[PDB]
Amino acid sequence: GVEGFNCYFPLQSYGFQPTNGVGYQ
Repeated sequence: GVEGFNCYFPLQSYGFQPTNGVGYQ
């Protein structure tokens, strides 16, 4: 019933994904 399988959520990586905007640390 849960979209996908028993594994770490997708968004979990979206927060660590490589960004192209370095500013305001």
